[PDB]
Amino acid sequence: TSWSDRLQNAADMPANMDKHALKKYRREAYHRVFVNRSLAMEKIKCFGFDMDYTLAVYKSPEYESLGFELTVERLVSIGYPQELLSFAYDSTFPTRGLVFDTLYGNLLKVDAYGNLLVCAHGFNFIRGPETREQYPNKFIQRDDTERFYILNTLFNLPETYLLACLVDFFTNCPRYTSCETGFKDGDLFMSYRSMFQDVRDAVDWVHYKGSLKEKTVENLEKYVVKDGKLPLLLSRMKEVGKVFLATNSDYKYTDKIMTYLFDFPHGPKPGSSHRPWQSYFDLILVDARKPLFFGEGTVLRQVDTKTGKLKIGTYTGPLQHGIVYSGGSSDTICDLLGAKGKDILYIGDHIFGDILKSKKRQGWRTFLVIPELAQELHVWTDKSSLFEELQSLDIFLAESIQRRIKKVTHDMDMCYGMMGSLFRSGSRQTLFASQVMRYADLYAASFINLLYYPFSYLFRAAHVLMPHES
Amino acid sequence: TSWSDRLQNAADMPANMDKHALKKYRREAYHRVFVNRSLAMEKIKCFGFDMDYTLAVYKSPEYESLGFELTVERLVSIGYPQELLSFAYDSTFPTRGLVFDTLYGNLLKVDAYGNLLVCAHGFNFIRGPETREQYPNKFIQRDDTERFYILNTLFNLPETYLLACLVDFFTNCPRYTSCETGFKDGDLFMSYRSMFQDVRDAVDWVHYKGSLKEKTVENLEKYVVKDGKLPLLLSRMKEVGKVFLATNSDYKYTDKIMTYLFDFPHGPKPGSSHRPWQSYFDLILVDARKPLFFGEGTVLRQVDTKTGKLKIGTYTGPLQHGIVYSGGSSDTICDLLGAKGKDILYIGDHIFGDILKSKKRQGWRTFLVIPELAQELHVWTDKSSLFEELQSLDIFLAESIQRRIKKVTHDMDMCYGMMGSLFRSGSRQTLFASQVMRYADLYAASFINLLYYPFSYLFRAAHVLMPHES
Amino acid sequence: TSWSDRLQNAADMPANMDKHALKKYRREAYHRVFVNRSLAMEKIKCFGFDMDYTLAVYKSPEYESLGFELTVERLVSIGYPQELLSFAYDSTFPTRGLVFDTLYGNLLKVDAYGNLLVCAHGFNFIRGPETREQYPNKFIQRDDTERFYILNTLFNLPETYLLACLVDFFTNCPRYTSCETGFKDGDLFMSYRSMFQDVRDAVDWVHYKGSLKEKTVENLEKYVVKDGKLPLLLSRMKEVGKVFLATNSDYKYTDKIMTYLFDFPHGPKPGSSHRPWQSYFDLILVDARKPLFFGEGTVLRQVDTKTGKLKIGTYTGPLQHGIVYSGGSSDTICDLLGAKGKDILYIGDHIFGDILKSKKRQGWRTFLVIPELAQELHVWTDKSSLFEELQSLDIFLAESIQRRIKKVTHDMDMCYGMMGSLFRSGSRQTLFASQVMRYADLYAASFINLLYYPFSYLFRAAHVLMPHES
Amino acid sequence: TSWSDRLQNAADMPANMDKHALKKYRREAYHRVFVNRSLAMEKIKCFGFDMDYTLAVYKSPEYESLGFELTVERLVSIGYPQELLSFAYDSTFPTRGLVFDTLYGNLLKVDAYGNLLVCAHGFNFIRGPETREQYPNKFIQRDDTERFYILNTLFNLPETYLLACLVDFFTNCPRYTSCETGFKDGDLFMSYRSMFQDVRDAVDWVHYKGSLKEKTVENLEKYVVKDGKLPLLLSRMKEVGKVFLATNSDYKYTDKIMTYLFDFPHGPKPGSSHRPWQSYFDLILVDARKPLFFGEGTVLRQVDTKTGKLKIGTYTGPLQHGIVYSGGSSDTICDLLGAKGKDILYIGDHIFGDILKSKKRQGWRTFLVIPELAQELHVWTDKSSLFEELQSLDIFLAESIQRRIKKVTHDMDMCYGMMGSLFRSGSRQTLFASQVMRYADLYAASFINLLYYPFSYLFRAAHVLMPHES
Ligand SMILES: [Br-]
Ligand SMILES: [Br-]
Ligand SMILES: [Br-]
Ligand SMILES: [Br-]
Ligand SMILES: [Mg+2]
Ligand SMILES: [Mg+2]
Ligand SMILES: [Mg+2]
Ligand SMILES: [Mg+2]
Repeated sequence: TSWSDRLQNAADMPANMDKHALKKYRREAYHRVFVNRSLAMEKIKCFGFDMDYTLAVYKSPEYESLGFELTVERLVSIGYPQELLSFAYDSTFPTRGLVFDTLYGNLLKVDAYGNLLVCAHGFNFIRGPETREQYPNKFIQRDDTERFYILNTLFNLPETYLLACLVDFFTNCPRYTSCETGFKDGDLFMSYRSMFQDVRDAVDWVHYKGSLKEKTVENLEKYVVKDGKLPLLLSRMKEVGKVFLATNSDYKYTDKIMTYLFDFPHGPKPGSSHRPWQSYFDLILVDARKPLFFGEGTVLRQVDTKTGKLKIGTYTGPLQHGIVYSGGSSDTICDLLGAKGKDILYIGDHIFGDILKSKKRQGWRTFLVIPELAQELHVWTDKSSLFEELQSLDIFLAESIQRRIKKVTHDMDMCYGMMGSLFRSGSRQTLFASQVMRYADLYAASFINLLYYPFSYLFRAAHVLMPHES
Repeated sequence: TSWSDRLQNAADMPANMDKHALKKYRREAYHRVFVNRSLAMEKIKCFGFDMDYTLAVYKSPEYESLGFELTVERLVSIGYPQELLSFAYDSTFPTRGLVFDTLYGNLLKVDAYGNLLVCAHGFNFIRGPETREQYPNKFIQRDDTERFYILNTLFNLPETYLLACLVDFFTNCPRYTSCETGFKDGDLFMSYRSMFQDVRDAVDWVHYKGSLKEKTVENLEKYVVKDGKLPLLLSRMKEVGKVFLATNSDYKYTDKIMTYLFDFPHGPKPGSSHRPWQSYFDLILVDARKPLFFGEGTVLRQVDTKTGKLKIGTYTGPLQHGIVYSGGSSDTICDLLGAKGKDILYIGDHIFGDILKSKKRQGWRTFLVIPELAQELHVWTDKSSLFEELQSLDIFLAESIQRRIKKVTHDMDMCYGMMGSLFRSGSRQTLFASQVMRYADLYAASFINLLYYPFSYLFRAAHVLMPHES
Repeated sequence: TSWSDRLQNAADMPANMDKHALKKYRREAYHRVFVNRSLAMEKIKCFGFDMDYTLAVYKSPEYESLGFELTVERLVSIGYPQELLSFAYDSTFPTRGLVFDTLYGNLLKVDAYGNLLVCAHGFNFIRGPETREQYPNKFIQRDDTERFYILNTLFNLPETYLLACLVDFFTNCPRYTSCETGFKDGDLFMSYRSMFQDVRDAVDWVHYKGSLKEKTVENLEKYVVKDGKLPLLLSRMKEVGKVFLATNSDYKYTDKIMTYLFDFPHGPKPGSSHRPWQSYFDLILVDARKPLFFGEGTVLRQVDTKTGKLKIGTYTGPLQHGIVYSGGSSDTICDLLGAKGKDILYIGDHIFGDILKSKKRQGWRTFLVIPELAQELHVWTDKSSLFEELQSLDIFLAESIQRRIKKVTHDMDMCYGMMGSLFRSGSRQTLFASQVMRYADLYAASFINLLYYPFSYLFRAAHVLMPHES
Repeated sequence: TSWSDRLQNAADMPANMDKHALKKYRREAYHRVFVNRSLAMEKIKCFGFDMDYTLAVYKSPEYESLGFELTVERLVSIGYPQELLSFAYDSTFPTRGLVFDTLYGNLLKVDAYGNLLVCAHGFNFIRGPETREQYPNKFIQRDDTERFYILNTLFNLPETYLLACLVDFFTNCPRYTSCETGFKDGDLFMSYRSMFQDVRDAVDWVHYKGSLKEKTVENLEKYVVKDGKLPLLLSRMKEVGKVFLATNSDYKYTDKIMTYLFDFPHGPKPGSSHRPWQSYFDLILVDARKPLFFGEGTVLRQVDTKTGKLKIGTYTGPLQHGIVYSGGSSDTICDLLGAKGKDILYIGDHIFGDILKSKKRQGWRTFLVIPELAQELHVWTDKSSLFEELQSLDIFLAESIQRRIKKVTHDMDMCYGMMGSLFRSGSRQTLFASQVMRYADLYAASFINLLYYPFSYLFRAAHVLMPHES
């Protein structure tokens, strides 16, 4: 049962809009909105959205598998060995937010301080002592972006698995000699860095020039979560504020996906007339090029929504009904909607490019969608015995045979997958967890969870006190 | 009673080295080490130090006043008006960590997200609504380093006050016309940005070319905290590990200051032979040029400790007894001392250049000295009624006349000074507080507080859980 | 009669290899090699070539017209108006080396000091006084690369004409309002800068993603000069030294073009066995990415010449017979061929990326192919009366009615085309001329002209003396 | 007899202002203005000047010797060996425009293409074959500014000699071991690069913080050429146009030097009232920071000419009589004087920062002062036999024992000094010569030579024709 199975199960249920029914539904962890910083919903005058993995949640593991297959096929097409075609995507291996070390060809799970929590070379999980040879301080400088690449998006899941597949394949293929920084095939040397660049380039190619979009749109039921509560929630937002879309995707793809998301024989509620998806938005902006969007952006263009092409020229005019924009900047949105930053709740899945930058550069309020949480929360409550045993052990230790701590940490972690929880390894929080806490005001498995709280709701987090204040 | 009066009072007391006496002394907030992340002291094999405001704690407000006077005198010498000479340093105005906005000439106290907590134009404290004209979202982009300068060092205290003095002076002097971005004097226009640059340049000049060092060394009792427990603590560190100095200051100044710090008619304990300060260190490095030090650094040089000048050439040799180094990098230290990052406790006062960079770039353990805490802690326990009333009010509010919250916030804040606590304004934490929590493993008013804990001590912080884990 | 008609006429003639016949043939301007700096041919141990417009000389105006048509079609496909399809390439308009001013939308012909010689806005040639409003000093800063783009390649000929067509079209189309920096179409504004970027992007697209290569290879007789003397000359070079190819083009295109260039029912001379084109080269390098090639370059790769794809890995091995390389650097060539810079004669058409950089960065000897010279030389000798009259007028003037100088300058210039000679306007030399003189040791309409000189030939230029030395 | 002895001899003669006397005087090479590009003097509406080595020509070798002595003294003061004090400036060694190779510690004289003409390691002149080990292609990449420093100013003369003295000293001092890239003194290694940086820093220090200016102003007769014809020429310029000063020097130094230059018991001509130097200028600008001046510059400031300090603020007002400016940009000058670039003749000695940038960035007309020409011209006419013999030999060779060419080249070169003529080595022109030809419209040993031509004079250079045009 994948996280998207959980989401689709919840999506299939019609909304019970009775106040006590809603209040009772959000008592369950699965349907809750979680709060890092207090947020008075009455102060929000604008709700903004990304599309991919926010409005359009791609089903798992089918979508990652398609991405994986197409990326493999591209690498074979440019000259990688035929044996790559025997790889098959395995959803139990990758966890999001891992760091690929291009020097030594390892996937690393790290905390917020760059300390190593997990290290795998191909499919070999390297134990603590063996890690010291390459990482003498069990530490990486994570801002050394020439060396380290952080795989923090859901689109990076297939390449995370593919990197480990390739390191495994080359290591075990007798044609190649394994060296510290790559593989020797006689007079050819393939560094892990060059191999990584080929994989990154191929994923980009699949998305931007290959058939991923085409294959997705040909079978939207297979690939995209559909929820009749989506139009309902967006209609309620528009009754109390303005609603906008700001997506990096192009208009033609956006229109296909959004049309499917709204394709029900009714509008917001059963029995109401169906309305086109564009009617749910005060402002629609495509080709946003986030994160640059939150600084200088690019010139504001107007989409000819008949031809799907850009009108020639920079658009200098006002916000009008039926206009679709392309490019621009976060300031365009603010100015056109008459909004200040703190009036905006921006809802997206990109912990860096969406949520971090909108918060740091503009002071927008943020809602982070974390699709994996829909399954991680099930594991967390099912296996709470293991975590509680770890707490008790960490407590008893502070005052001999702490191999027990390592073993319980392992058993706990394996419940989430080979690379453990997105949010921790045992008692140590990941970089990803720390970034969520720091930059997401609110977070949840889905933004649809906002449906279960009234719009006057005050989301509350406890005040933080320093050690000397306590 | 200044924070340095508190420190010197504590410094005057001889150490009672009985185990129960030590254990009882660190029960008091004033003598405690505070813990952001757990730290097993038995794992530390090297203790590293900065000099200024760490080993050599400059007395307040005398030292800031000297800096202020010399900076004023430099500005008058280059052509600023004679009226500047009537300014007098006021220690009740500046709090460390304020942001000077060079566009509008305001000092701002901000939280970690750039939200405005306090705004003053000269000596006029601007209320919330009047702030909206210049800061529509009550927010600044703090990484816009062309516009904003963050005054986060103790050496920045005099310029913090001086900026406000100058904005006040020019505003009220009939020769100048106040404009949005500076002052017009007929055919001359002085922007706040140019005025800020002159002040920054003059502070630099005072430190590097003027008489600040000379005036300091002429009266070390007036300007520098002296504590017989300093040699005792450093001797105990050297019994269990290596000790090093890495200072941006030059050897001639370092030698004067350190000689004074160790000038007692005894060594570590009363009755022991006096030993030269250099004997307390396994490695002494001057001219460190931190923060660059924690990346590429500069070439390693050797000090001729007789002439005080650098020997010609890059030093290629080993760590030898009696050698003093200049420049180099953090890697030099690690290699020469045979240390990995996590083996090192680095003790300093610069929350950015010392503590942030050693943690982020190298994974060193960190101890932040915060001299103001020695007085802030007294205010915090004396006026705990006001804070507790604020908690109660914030609680009751969450479920009308919240002018009461603003008033109590003001009365609380004014107990610390005109710009409030270093760590908060009312219930909102400052940027500085957030940076301490994030990058200082341990912190205290003085590193001497380590004397009251055994070297096997396990400093403990509670584990952090995300909202969905709780 | 185009310059490529002249070249093909000369190409059709078999070589008369009698020494007196050769000596007599190079007496004619058309078949001469011109000399800017003395060059002893006996010191050359390696001959290096670019492909495009050097070995493969594209016929004119057919090739420029194809490029033009495809670029227009791309712009219409992305949303430019249908009226663009009525444009037709005119070879009488563009001269190579013009500067597009993106601020004001003018094509400019300039001297080496940035002084204006010709200015056209669309098809309107702007006279001297009217030029002063936009160019107060009749001067541009040609290194302001954000504003000015220098159209110095033969591939830039179609876009040179297309820019002028578009400025004309928009100016005269009643839908748009002409402004100083572009065109207003209601709420859309198209700056000349944005229009220029669309044209540049479309030319790139045609070459790299569109059908230009495909259409070229489908009709090589229409598009490419073929000369049986090419194999003869290259065979003679290989008897006295090494021969290499270093092309930015990919192997698949290179192989098609080169196969056609060598497709005769004989080898070097009539009656000899045909040999594959690759046999004429000691080293073949594709994907060179000049000008970067002359600095750090990219990693050296090996082409699988069966699949046409790159082998995986960096190539670490020696120069072997039958190997084809991709990427690398100029140092790769030198090292693999055992050559020093001055041992190499590098033959190409790119006055910047080939010839300038090989000379300045590596001290290679240079031969610049200037295909237009094959026709310019005919105009120069036919209309020498006009130039001689200009000399006489310039002489008489130096010691009233100099409108005569302007008129004769115009009549002379118009003999070459609307934008005059590549090398001058009247008595003023162009930037392009100055760059040829400075960086081309030797130059000619075709490198085939080397066939008419023996390999011991000493090419001689007169020594340069400063004014004070004369 | 130094070049400044020649200049002062010419300076001592009063001006004979009879038209036939002037016309006859400029017939002599010494008093001529040389012409690279034609310049109609009637089109010049503004004459602009640098001060140092233009208006204020420092006597040789006294001034270079003072610079040398002070630079040596600074290096000894920071820890260089005492033996440096035994060095004594030798004017027969340095020629301007040499390249210091920081990798190998050689001074190189190069042509415009980076080809080696002379190589010296310390005082050892390295012959052609021995040069090949370090320079395999007898070539350097002169834009590799990390490695090569071009000593092209008259202020660089003392450091040119000092670099060679230091390489000689360290090579021959038994304490140091000579290595390929510097000197080893046990555990210290001094690279040529670090040694070069210390010398460069010390020259800067002497000029900006040391006693060079003070020692100069204490004995202006010893150090500065004084010519009663200077006020006469400047007065004549002001009758036909505007006159400005734009100097990097500060006002206090400028005022001392300029006061001395105008200190005669008369004004422009004998018998006229003396006038202050400032009266000769329409605009006076100090602290110019050229070459940045010719781009963005710095903010325009006003000098308080009583206090010598800057008024506070950016100066926003008009050009007024008696105002002195500081900083600004070349555009300030143009706007304030109502000049276009080609209306300005800018007169200076810096072939890069003055003359190159004013020409390339602004299209100003240029007059380069080359003080050494006053003596080089004497050598050129005295030893014309040697050059003529070289021409004849180069001619006879083109159609065996060319050791004769090398010997005559040597004897010729040695007439100018150990590093030969500024402008050539034998028949090969230097980089400096090529830069003069390219960027100086006019040049001379002194700008005073303009006095001998009427202001309607048309300076004529012959038109340049390409090889194919001839
Ligand atoms: Br699509
Ligand atoms: Br001192
Ligand atoms: Br092709
Ligand atoms: Br002075
Ligand atoms: Mg990378
Ligand atoms: Mg600033
Ligand atoms: Mg451009
Ligand atoms: Mg250098």
